[PDB]
Amino acid sequence: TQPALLRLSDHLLANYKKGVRPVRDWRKPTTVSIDVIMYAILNVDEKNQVLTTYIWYRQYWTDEFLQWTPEDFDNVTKLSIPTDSIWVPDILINEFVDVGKSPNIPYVYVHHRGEVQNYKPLQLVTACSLDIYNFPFDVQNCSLTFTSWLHTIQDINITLWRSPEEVRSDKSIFINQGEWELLEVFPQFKEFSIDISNSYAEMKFYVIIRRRPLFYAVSLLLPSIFLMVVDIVGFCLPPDSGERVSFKITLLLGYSVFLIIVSDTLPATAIGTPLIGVYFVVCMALLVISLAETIFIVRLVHKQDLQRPVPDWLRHLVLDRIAWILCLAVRGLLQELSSIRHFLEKRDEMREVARDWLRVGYVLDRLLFRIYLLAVLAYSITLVTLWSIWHYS
Amino acid sequence: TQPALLRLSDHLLANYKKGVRPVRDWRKPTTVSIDVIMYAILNVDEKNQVLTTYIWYRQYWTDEFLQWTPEDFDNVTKLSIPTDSIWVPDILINEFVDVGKSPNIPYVYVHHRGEVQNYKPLQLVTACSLDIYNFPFDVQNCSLTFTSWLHTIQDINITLWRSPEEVRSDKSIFINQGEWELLEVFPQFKEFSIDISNSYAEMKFYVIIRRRPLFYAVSLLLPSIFLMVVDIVGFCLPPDSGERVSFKITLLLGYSVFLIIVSDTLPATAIGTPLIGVYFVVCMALLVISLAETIFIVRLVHKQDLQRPVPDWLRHLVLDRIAWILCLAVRGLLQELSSIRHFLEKRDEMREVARDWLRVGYVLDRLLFRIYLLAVLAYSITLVTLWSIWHYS
Amino acid sequence: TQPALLRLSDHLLANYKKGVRPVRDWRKPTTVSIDVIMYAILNVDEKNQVLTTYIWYRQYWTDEFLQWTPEDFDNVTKLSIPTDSIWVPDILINEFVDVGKSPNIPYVYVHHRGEVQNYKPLQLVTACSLDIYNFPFDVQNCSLTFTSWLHTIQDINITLWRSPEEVRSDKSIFINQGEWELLEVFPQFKEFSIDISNSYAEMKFYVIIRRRPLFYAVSLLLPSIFLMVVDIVGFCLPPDSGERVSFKITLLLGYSVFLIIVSDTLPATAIGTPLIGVYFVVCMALLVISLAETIFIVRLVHKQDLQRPVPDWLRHLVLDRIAWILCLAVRGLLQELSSIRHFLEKRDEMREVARDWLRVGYVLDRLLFRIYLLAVLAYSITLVTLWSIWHYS
Amino acid sequence: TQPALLRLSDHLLANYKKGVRPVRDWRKPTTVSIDVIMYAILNVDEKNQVLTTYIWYRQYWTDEFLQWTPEDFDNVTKLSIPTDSIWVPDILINEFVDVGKSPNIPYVYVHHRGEVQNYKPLQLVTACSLDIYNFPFDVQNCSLTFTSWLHTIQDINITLWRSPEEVRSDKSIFINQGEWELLEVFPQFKEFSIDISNSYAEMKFYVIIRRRPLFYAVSLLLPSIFLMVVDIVGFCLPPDSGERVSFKITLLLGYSVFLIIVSDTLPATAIGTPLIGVYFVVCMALLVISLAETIFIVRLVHKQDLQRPVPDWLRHLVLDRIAWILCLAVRGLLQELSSIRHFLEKRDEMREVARDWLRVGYVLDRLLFRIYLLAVLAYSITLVTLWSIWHYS
Amino acid sequence: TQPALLRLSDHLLANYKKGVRPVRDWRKPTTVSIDVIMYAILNVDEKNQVLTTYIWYRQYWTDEFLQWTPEDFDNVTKLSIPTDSIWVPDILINEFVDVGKSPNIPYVYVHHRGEVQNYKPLQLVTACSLDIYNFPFDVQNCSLTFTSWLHTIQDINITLWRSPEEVRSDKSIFINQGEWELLEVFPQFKEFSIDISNSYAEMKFYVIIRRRPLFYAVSLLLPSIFLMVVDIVGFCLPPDSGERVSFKITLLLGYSVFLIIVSDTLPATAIGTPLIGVYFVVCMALLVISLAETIFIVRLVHKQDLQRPVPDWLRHLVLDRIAWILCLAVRGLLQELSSIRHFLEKRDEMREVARDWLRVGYVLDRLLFRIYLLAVLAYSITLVTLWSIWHYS
Ligand SMILES: *[C@@H]1O[C@H](CO)[C@@H](O[C@@H]2O[C@H](CO)[C@@H](O)[C@H](O)[C@H]2NC(C)=O)[C@H](O)[C@H]1NC(C)=O
Ligand SMILES: *[C@@H]1O[C@H](CO)[C@@H](O[C@@H]2O[C@H](CO)[C@@H](O)[C@H](O)[C@H]2NC(C)=O)[C@H](O)[C@H]1NC(C)=O
Ligand SMILES: Cc1nc[nH]c1CN1CCc2c(c3ccccc3n2C)C1=O
Repeated sequence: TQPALLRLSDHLLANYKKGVRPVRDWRKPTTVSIDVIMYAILNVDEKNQVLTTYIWYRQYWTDEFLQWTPEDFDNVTKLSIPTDSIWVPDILINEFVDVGKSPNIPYVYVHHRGEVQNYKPLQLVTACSLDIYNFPFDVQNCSLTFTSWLHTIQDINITLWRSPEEVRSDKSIFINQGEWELLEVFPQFKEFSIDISNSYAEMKFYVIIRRRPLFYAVSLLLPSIFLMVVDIVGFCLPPDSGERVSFKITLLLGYSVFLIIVSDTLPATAIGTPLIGVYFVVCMALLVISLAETIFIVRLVHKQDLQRPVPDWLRHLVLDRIAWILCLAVRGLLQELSSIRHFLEKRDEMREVARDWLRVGYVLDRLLFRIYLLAVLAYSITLVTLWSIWHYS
Repeated sequence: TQPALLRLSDHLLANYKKGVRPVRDWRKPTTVSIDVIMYAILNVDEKNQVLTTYIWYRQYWTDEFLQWTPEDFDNVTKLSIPTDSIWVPDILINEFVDVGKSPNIPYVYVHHRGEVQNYKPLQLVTACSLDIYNFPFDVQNCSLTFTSWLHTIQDINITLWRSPEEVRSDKSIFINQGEWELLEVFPQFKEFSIDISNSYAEMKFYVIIRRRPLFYAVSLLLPSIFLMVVDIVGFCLPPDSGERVSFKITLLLGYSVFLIIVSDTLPATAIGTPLIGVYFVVCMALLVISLAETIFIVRLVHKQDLQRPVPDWLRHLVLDRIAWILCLAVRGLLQELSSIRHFLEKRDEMREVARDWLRVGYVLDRLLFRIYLLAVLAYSITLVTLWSIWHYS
Repeated sequence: TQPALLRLSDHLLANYKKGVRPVRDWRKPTTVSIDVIMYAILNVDEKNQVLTTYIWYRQYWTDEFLQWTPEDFDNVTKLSIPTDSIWVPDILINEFVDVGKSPNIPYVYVHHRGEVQNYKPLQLVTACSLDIYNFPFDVQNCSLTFTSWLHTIQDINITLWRSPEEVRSDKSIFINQGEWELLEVFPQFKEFSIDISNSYAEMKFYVIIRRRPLFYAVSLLLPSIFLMVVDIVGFCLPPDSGERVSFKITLLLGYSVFLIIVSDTLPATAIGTPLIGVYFVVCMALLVISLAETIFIVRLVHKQDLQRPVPDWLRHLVLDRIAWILCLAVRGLLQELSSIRHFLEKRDEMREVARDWLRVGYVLDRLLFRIYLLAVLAYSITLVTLWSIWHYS
Repeated sequence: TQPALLRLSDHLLANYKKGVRPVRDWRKPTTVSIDVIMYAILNVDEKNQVLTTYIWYRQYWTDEFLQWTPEDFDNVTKLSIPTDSIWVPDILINEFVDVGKSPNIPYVYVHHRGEVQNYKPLQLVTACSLDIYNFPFDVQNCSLTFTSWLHTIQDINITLWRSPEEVRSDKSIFINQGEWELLEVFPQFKEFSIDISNSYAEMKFYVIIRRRPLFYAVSLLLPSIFLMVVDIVGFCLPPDSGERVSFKITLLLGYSVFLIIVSDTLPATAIGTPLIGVYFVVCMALLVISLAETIFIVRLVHKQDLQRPVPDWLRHLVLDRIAWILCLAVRGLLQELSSIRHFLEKRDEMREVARDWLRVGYVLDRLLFRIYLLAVLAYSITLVTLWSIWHYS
Repeated sequence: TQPALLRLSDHLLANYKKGVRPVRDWRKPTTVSIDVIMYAILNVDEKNQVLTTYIWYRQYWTDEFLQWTPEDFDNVTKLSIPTDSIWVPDILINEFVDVGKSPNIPYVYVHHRGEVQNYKPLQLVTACSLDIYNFPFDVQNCSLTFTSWLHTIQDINITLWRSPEEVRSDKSIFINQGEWELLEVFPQFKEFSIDISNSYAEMKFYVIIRRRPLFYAVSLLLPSIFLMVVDIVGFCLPPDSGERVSFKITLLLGYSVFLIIVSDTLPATAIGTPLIGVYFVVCMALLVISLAETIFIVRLVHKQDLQRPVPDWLRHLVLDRIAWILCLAVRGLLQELSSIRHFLEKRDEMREVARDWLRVGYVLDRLLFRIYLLAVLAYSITLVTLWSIWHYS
C-alpha cells in the first residue's frame, strides 16, 4: 500500500526504546558535535560574581537505529521527529548556579544515515570570577564548559561542529549598545577528572568582554572637576572677613556627601577598591590642605593683644619673598591733656601693630595660593597624560 | 448507528499521528498565516535594553488529514479539538531573552477542508535597541520577528492573515494612559540565512511607540526654574553685609543635591547622557558666575589698610558707566592739642578712602546685575522658542 | 453483582471522550453560569496601571453524557469526579497581563441530571486605568471581564448563577484594615465583537474601591503645618541682627529637601500631578514672599554712607501708618578746638540719620508681619473649609 | 508461586480506581486527622497584611479498598506506595493569597487495615490582620484554617491526630534568634457555612507570636537621647554672641532629617501611626520651645536706640526673681568744651542703658534654663517609669 | 536471536514495579551511601537567618531486582537507565525553608550486581543561626542534615561513600573571590527521634565559613579616621572669632548623617549590635567633649560687663599651669576736662579687664588641646594593638 509518508515514521518508531544509548556495539562512544553563537550579555553582577548571558546552541550526534534507505519511501532524505520520542544526551555546564528560563523546541531533524540535529536557545546563569582592579577600563574573561554530567569518556565524547577559527571570529548577531562589548569566543578541548578511573569530556568556551567606559567617566569626573573649580574661586575671599572658613567647611561637607553616592552605585570585590579609589582620596586630601591653609592664616591676622613680630621673621618675608618670587590752675591743665594724649596713643599703637601682622598675612597668602595652584595643575595634566597613552590603539 | 456527533471525532482521530507534518506529498510546504494585535506596553527598560509587551495572537494552517464531508455527519462544518492531539508548528521570536507567563488555551477549531485555527495570548520579553538622545521627546522603533525555529523554507513558510494596511491602522484595544503611546505596527516579510543552503521564513513586525513627555517636563523644570528665581532675589542683598556669600554657597549646595536625585530616576545608555544633560550644566555654570561675581566684589569693598584708587580707574567708572548705561606753659598746650588733632585726622582719612572704594563697588554691582539678568532672560526665551517650534504639528 | 458504588463511576466513564463538547445536538450551545466573591485587594500599582486581587470563583454547566438514574445505583444522587477526566470550558479574562499563582482543585461535583459544579480560587493580575486626580480621596473603577477565549456565541454562552442584586450587596468575607475599601461589585452582560461573523459572550464585573485617606493626611500635613509654624516664629528676630536671613534660607533649604521624599513615595500618572500638588507649591511660594520681605528690609536698615530719607516718604509712613493701622597763642587754641568739635559733629550726624532709617524699618516691619499673618490664616481656614464639606455624608 | 513481596502491591492495585472516594457505603464520611508543627516564621509584612511561615504537616485517613491479611504475604504489616496512585483528599487553607514553593514527597504509608499516612512540609503565604498600635511591644494573633475545598460535611470531616494540649505546648524545633518569638499554637474545630444546606468542616489553628523589641529600642532612642543632650549644651552659649540662633536651627534641621529615615524603615497601617509616634512629636515640640526661648531673648538684649526699662518690670525681675528662686577768647573756649562734653555724654548714657537691658536678659535666661531642664527630666523619668512596669513579669 | 543490546533493557524492565522498595526479604533495610562537594556560597542573609549554597551531590544504593550475568549479553557490565523508571529514595534536608531551582538529570548508572549510581547538582535554601557579635571578623557554623523523610531506620539507613577525612579536606572546586571563605565540611552520623518507636537516620554535614574582612574595614575606618582629623585642625581656630562653634556643629551634623548610612548597609540580629557598634559611640562621645570644651571657653572670653577674676583663680592658672606643664572762667575749664578724663578712663579700665580674661582663656585652651590630643592618640594605638594581635596566625 501507499497511503502517505507517515509510513516512514511508524516504520522508524514501531519498536524504538528511548532509554537505550543508540549503538550496535556497546564499546564505541557516541560523539556529540556542538556549536555556539553568543547573542546578548544580559547582566554582569560584580558583587555576587554571577554572569547572565543568552546564546544560540546546536548539536548533532549519530543514531544507529534511525536509518532507512530513501527509496521505498518516495525519496525522503530527512524528516522532523518530536524531541521526546528519541534518545537525547545530557549536556550541561559546570558553572551553573541557577536555571534560566528558555523556550522549548519540540522537534529535531533526522537524516537518512542517522544524523540527528538539534537546535535550541539557552539562557545561562553562570558563575565566573570578576576582577575590577581598573574599574571602567576592564576586560573580563569568563568561561563556559559544556560537559556530559553522567556518562564518562567511554560513552560520550564532545567535539566541535566547525573549525575553531570560524567560531572565534563570529560577532554577527550580537546585540550592541548595551554597556558591554564582545571581543571573542575561543573554544578549547580538555578532559576532566577528580578521582581515578573516571574521565569526562568537556569543551571550554572562553568569553572575553570589555566594558564601555564612557558614561562612568563623565558621571565621576564632572562632579570631581566641578568641586575643584569652586575651591579655587574661594581663595579670592579675603581671610580677615570671617567667611573663608565657612566657605571651606561647607564645600568639604558637600564633597563627602558625594562619595557615599559613588559607593552606592559602584561595587567592590573581596580584594577591595579599584585603582580609581586611590584617585578620589588624593582629591580628598587636597581639600584638607586648603582647609588647613585657611585656619593657619586666620589665626595669624587676628586681633589678640598683639606684639610686634620678629624682625628676623619680617625681613625674609616682607623683603625677600616679594623679590625672589613675587613682583597752679595753668599747670593743672596740661597734666590732664597729657593723659588724654596717652589714651589716644595706646589706641593708635595697638592699631599699627595690627597692620604689620596684616601685611605678613597677605604676602604669605599669595605665596600659598600659587603653590596650591601649581600642584592642582601638575596633578591634573598627569591624570590626562595617563589617559592619552591608553587611548592610542 | 447514530449515537451522537462524537462519531466525527473518533473517525477523525482513530489513527492520527501528531508527530508527522501533515502533507500527502512531502515536497510541498505547510503555509502558516499569522496576525497580531498589540494590547499593552508593560515595561520599557532603558538600562538593560529590554521591552515587555502583551499581544493577542492568532494563526491558521492546512491539515491534509483532518478532512471530512459534512454530510454523513449531520451537516457539521466545524468542531473544536484539544490542542495536544494534533500537529502544531513551532513559531518563535528571534528577539527572546526570557519566557513570559501566558495563559494556556486548550482548544482549536477545525473546518471541514482541514483549516485549523489557533487563538492564544502571549506575553513577550524581547530585546530591542533604545536610543534616548532626546530623552522625553523620543520615538522608539523595536522589532518582533516571528519565525520557525527548526523547519526551513521548504517545510514551513509564513504569510499574513489579512492585508498589511489593516494591520497597520489597528489601535482599537490598546490600553492608554500608561506613559507610552502606540503609533503603528508595520509588517514585513524577509528570509533569514546565516550559512548557505539553510533559509528560514520570517515576518518582522515593527512596533513604533512614543513617550508622553508631560510629567518629566514638570518634574525637571519646576525645581530648575525655582532655584533660578531664588538666585535673582539674592542679588538684592548688600555685598558689605557678610551674608551674600553664605547665601550663594548654600543655594549652590542645594542645587548639587538635586542633580543626584535626577540621575537616580533617569538612566543613560552606553552613548552617554541625553541632550537635556547639556541644559543642566549650562544652568549649573550660570550659578558659578554669580558666585564668582560675589567673591570678586566682596574682595573689593572691604577694609584692609587701603589706598585711594587709581584716578584712571575711577574716572571711567564713576563718570562714564553711570552716563552711558545707568541713570612755656601756654606753648606746651597746643603742641599736645595738635597731636590730638593728628590722631583724629588719621582716623577720618582712613574712613573717607573706604567710602571711595564703596562707591566703586555699587556702580559696578548694578552693572553686573543687569548683565546677568540679561543673560538669564535671553537663554530662557531661547529654551521656550525651541519648545514651541516642536509643539506645532 | 453488587461490589460497591464504584460501579457508578466506571459505568459513567467507560467510553467517555473528554475532548468533545458534550451535546447530543451540535446546534445548541453550552451555557455556563458563573459567580464571584471578592476576598482581598492585594496590590494597586498606580505607575504600571496594574491591579492584583484574589477572588473565590464557581461555575456550573450541563453535561449531556454524565447522566444516570439514581435507582440501580443505591440512590446515589451526586458524586465527585476528578477534574482532568471530563470536559472543562475555557473561561478567561480579557484584562490579563500576567498569570497569578492559584491552588489546584482536583475534584468536581456531578449531579444525576448532568449538572457539573466547579469551585476554585483565583489570583488575578489585571490591567485597569487609574486616575489619581484627587489623590487620597479617590474612588477607582476597575473591570473584570469573563469570556470564552476560543468558542463563539453559538458554542458557549455565559450567564449568572444568582441574581445581580445578591452579587452587588456581598461584602461578607472581605479582608479589611488594608488601605483599600470595597464598595460594590456590579455585574453586566455584553457581547464582544471586533470583526464580523464572530461574537463572543462576556460578563463584566465592575469593582469599585475607595482609598482610606487617613495616614496620607497626617504624613503630609504634619510636616507642612510644622514648617509654617517655625517660619512665623522667625519674624520675631530683629532684622538688623544678621541672623534672620540665615534663618530663612536654612528653613527654605529644609523644606525643599522634604518634597523630594514626598515624590519618592507618591507616584503620578501620565496626566501629571494630582490636585494636592497645587497646594504644595502655594505653600512653597508663600515662603519665598517671606524671604523677599526679609531681603527687602535688610537692605533698608543698613549703614551705607546714608542720606536723610524723603520727607514725603517719611510723613505717610511714620505719621499715617501708625494711626490708620497700628497703635596769638590764645587764638591758636580755639581754632584747633573747633576742628575737634567738627570731627565729633560728623560722627554724630551720621549716627542720627541711621536712626531715622531704623525707625522706618520697624513701622514697616510690623505692617508686613500682620499682612503675612493675615494671608496664612485666610488660606489655612480655606483648606479646612473644603475638607469639612467633604466629610459630611 | 512465591517470587517476592511485590505480589502484595499488584494484588492491591490491580483494579484500583483513584478517582473514587474510598467507601463501601456512600453514606459514611471520610475522616481526616491532621497535625501541625510550626518550624519558622519567614516574613511578617505589615504593609500588605501578609504572613509567611513554614510548617511540617501530617495527616491520615482510612481507605476501605487497601486492606489485606498479613498472612499469605509473609507477615507484611505495612508498605510504601506512590502518592499519585491512590485517592488523596483536598485540604486547603482559607487564608491563601499566593502559592508557596514546597518540596514534593512522592510516597505514603499504608497499614493493613487501610490507614494511609501522609507526611509533607508546606510553605504558607497567608493573610492575617496586623495591628501595630504599640509597635515594638506587640503580640500578633494570626490564623490558619484547614478545610476541604469541594467536599461538604457529609463527605469529609476533619479531626485532630493527638490531643489539643500536646499541640499547644510544642516548641521543640522552632528556629529562634529571628526577630519573632512563637508563644503557642492553639487548635479549634468549627463548621463553615455561607448559604444554607452546605456546611464545610474546618479546623482553626491560632498562631500567637511576639516581637523581640531590643534592636528597635536602641535604633530609636540612641539618636533621640543624643540630640536632646546636644540641645542642653547649647544653652551655655551667651545669647548676645550671634551663634545660639544658628546653633538651634542647625540642630532642628538635623532632627527633621532623622524622622524621614524612621518612617522609611517603620511602616504604619490604615489606622495610622503607633503610640510611639506620639512620643516623637513631643520631643519635636520640646525643641521648638527652646528655639522660641532663644528668639525671645535675642530680641531683648540687642542695641536698638533703647530706652530705660519699666521700673515695675525691673523691680520684680532684678530683686524678686534672684531672691525667691536664684541665689571774649576765654569765654569762647569752654562753650566749645561743653559741646565736646555733650557728645561724650550721649555716648555714655546710651551705653549704660544697654547694660540695664543686658542684666535683665541674664537673670531671665538662667530662670528659663532651669524650667526647661526640669521639664526634660520629668518627662525622661516618666518614659522609664512606664517601661519598668512593663518589664516586670 | 541477537538484534542489539537493547535486549538487556527489556529483559531488565519487562515486569518491573517502581513503587516497591527493592528487597527480596522485607526485614533488611536499603543502605544509601551519599557524598557532597560544596561549589559556591551564593547568599548569606543575616536578617532572615537564611543560607543559600550550591552543592554537587551523589549517592548509590543496591537494587535486588536489577541484576544480570554479563555473559549472554555480550559482556555488558553497566548501562544507563532513565531515572523515572526505577525506585528512587526520598532524601531531603531538615533545614529547608524554600525550594531551589536545580537542573534535572534524567539518567542513572546500573552495574551488574544491582548498584545504582545517581549524580545530581542541588541548590539549597536552608536556615541556620548566624551570630554576628564580631561583625567583620566572624566565623559561621551552619548545618546540612540529609535524612529520609518517610521511611524509618528499619527501611532506609544512610552511610558515607568515602572516608570522613577525604570529605573534610576537599576544597578543589570552590569558587573563591566572593566575600566568603570555605574552611571545612565535616560529616557526622546521628539518629533522629521526636516520639518513641520512630527513629530516622540522618547525616549532618557541618559547613564552616569565614568572612573576608577587607572592604568592610576600609569602608568604615576611612570616614571614621577622616572626620577625626578634621576635628583636630578645627582647634587651631581662635575661640574669640565666632567660627569655632559653627565649625563643630557642622562637623557633628555631618558625622550623624554618616551613621544612618552605616546602619542601612550593616544589619543586626535579635541580640543587638555587634562589638564595633561600641567603637562608634566612643568616637561619637569624643566629639561631644570637643563641643563642650568650645562652648565652655566661648562663655569665658566674651565681653559682658565683666569684673576682674579671682586672684586665687588667676595665680594657679597664669603662674603655675605655664611652669608645670607648658613652657571763675579758668576754674570752670578743668572741672569739665576732669569729666572728659573720666569717660575715657572707664573706657580703658573695661578694656584691660577684658584682656585679663582673654589671657586666662588661652593658657586654658592649649592645656585642653593637649589633653584631648593625648586621649585620641592613646585610643588610636589601642585600636591597632587589638588588631595586630589578631592578625598574627
Ligand atoms: C464604572 O465604569 C463603568 C464604565 O463602563 C460605568 O459604566 C456605565 O454604567 C451604566 C449603568 O450604571 C451604563 O448605562 C453605561 O453604559 C456604562 N458605561 C459603559 C461605557 O458601558 C459604571 O457606572 C462605573 N461605576 C461607578 C460606580 O461609577
Ligand atoms: C486570638 O484570636 C481569637 C479570635 O478568634 C481568640 O479567639 C477566641 O478564643 C476564645 C477562647 O480562647 C473563644 O471563646 C472565642 O470564641 C474566640 N473568638 C472568636 C471570634 O471565635 C483567641 O483567644 C486569641 N488568642 C489570644 C492569645 O489572644
Ligand atoms: C479577546 C477574545 N475574547 C474572546 N475571544 C477572544 C480572542 N480574540 C477574538 C477576536 C480576535 C482575536 C485576534 C487576535 C489577533 C488579531 C485579530 C484578532 N481578532 C479579531 C482574539 O484575540
